[PDB]
Amino acid sequence: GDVEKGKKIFVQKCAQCHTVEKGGKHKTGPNLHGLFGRKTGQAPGFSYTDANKNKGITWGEETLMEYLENPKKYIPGTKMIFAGIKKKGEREDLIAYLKKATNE
Ligand code: HEC
Repeated sequence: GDVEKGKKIFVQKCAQCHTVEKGGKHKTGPNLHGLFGRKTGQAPGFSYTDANKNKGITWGEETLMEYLENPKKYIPGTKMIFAGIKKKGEREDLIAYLKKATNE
C-alpha cells in the first residue's frame, strides 16, 4: 500500500480513538505502537474486553486485512466502534502506514 494514503485514512478513521507513536497515550482505544507481531490484547496498560484479550491471533498484515474489513465479525464482543473498510486497496494503504508508524 501507499503510506501517505494510509496516513490520511488513519487520521480520518482511527486517530479519534488511537495513537500510534511510541509512548502515546491510550485514548478510547489502545495505543497501537508495537502491534505488529503481537498477540491480541497486549498494549501495556490498556483494559481490553475479554473478547479481544482472548481472540488469540497474532497481528500482522493478513489478520489486520481481515479485522479491518469488519471488526465485530472478527472479534465478536469487541468494544471498538468501527463498521469496517470495504475496499481492499484502502485497507492495504492503511496497513502499510501502520506498519511504519507503529514501529518508528
Ligand atoms: C481505524 C480503521 C482503526 C484502526 C486501525 C483500529 N481501530 Fe480500534 N479500538 C478501539 C477500542 C475501544 C479498542 C479495544 C477493543 C476491545 O478491548 O474490545 C480497539 C482495538 C483495536 C485493535 C486491537 C488492538 C490489540 O492490542 O489487540 C486494533 C488493531 C485497532 N483497534 C485498530 C476503539 C476504536 C475507535 C473508537 C470509536 C475507532 C474509531 C477505532 N478504534 C478505529 C480503529
